[PDB]
Order: sequence, then C-alpha cells, then structure tokens
Amino acid sequence: EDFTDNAIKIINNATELAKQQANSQLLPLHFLAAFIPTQYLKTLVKRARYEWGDFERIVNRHLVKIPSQNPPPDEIRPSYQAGQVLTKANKIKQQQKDSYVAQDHILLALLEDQSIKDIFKEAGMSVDTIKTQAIELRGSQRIDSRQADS
Repeated sequence: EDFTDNAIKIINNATELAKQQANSQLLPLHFLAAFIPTQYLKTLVKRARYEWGDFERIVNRHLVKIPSQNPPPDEIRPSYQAGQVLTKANKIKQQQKDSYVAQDHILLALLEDQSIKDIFKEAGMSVDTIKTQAIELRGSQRIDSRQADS
C-alpha cells in the first residue's frame, strides 16, 4: 500500500505518542490523538458546528489515562483494534478508488472503532455528523497524489 504524506505523519505521530507515554500498545486512541495539532480534523469539527476544545480535551483526558509500563516496550505494537483501524483504512481507500491511503481513510476507519465512538459521544458530538463532514469535504475529488489529502 502507498500512503499520502499526511497519512505517514499521522501513523508516525501516533507511534511517537505511545512511546513518549510509555504505553504498552499502540491504540486507536493514539491514531485519533495524532489528528490533534493535521488541520484536517479541526476543519471537520468546525464544519460540523462544534467547538474544537470540546473534542480536544476529551481525547487528551483519555490519552493521559492510558497506563504506563515500566520498563517501556522496546517495540510498540498495535492492539488488535489498532490493527483493524489500519486494515480498514486500506479497505476504505480501495472502496473509494483512491490511489493512496490518506488521512481521510484513517479517520473514517477510526469512526467505526467502538473506543473512538465512545470518545465522540462523551465529547457531546455526533459521529455521524463528523463522518458526513469527511464524506462531503472533497466531494468527488480523487486522492490521486501523495499530497491530495491536504
């Protein structure tokens, strides 16, 4: 699979967050938190007529409560659910007939994950409303370059 520049940044930043926090595994939550300053999710939340801080503070609250491990893992590996997010992002890319796995596909996959759905509900936000913003954002524009999900 080929990834957009932004998708690579999301995946790398998610791993870095897990590393810095000494968490035992890479979780869907780490991928979601990687969307926080890339201006993409902020744009969607604003389009949905929600307040960014209402979302950000909930993700951060969950992030800092992930347990830490002593000593930290030498290698951080995805949880089963985190692996499913990546597998689903690829499937969504294929269904949408896009040329690169994009930040859009990762977000759309995250919105199907139960732990992530629980976080949006807690924040006071409709997952369906956010999802509709992601669907509408680019219309029929193909993700046909490594920068096309800007």
